[PDB]
Amino acid sequence: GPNAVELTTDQAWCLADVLGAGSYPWVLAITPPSAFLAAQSAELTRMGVVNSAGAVDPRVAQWITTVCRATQWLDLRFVSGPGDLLRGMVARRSEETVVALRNAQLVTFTAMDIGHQHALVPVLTAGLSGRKPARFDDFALPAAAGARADEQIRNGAPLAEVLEFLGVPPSARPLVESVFDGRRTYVEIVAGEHRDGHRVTTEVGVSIIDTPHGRILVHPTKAFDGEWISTFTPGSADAIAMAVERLTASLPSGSWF
Repeated sequence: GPNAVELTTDQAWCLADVLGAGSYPWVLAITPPSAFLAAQSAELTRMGVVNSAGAVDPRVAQWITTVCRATQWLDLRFVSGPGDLLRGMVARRSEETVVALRNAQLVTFTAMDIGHQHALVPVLTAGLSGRKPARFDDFALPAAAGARADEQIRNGAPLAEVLEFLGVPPSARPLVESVFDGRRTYVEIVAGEHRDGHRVTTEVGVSIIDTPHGRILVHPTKAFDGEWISTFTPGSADAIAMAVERLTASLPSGSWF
């Protein structure tokens, strides 16, 4: 579209190199692929990404630069079935917002006007299964315990052991089972910023999980002693937008709004 462009993973790297904006963030996992630099410039000039003068489109460039030199961002790790590498990133530099989304060996840079929290919800849930919000009473557990429990699931540990580790009561047992269900599709959201000569990233992220019970949101809250608490709640659009808004607020720069 007018404020969006689709590229290949190699074409993205090449553009980032000729502009000298630095390397892409690790979350996108852009791997290095002049028997190549000039070889693809025939495809870029064809697509109008670069003019016949070998100069990059003024703001296609600005988007790459925003993504590479971002002052505020959200790392998006989507997870489907194995063999899928869907990564995403919400980037802010100065005032413009840029959404980088990598699927397989394709990448889409999109400029967005994000004045609202809810404006992000479609992007965050893009790599999911489109489940409706689940219905249940909120419950909380140590964020460190939940992260450990999830690491054990991916390492092949039986479900029953993981539930005993967390000390899940029967009330929420059917519900935690759905969270760690193998037929799930989820996304982990991490916030970060650049300020005062520091790189500050969040310690605990926000998870949106599409389960057999429905869409579930997991958002953290810090206690006084510094230890985090993970709250499980129905993943409605308002809850998601709230969680991401609160996640960014935990950083020095404060909320994005």
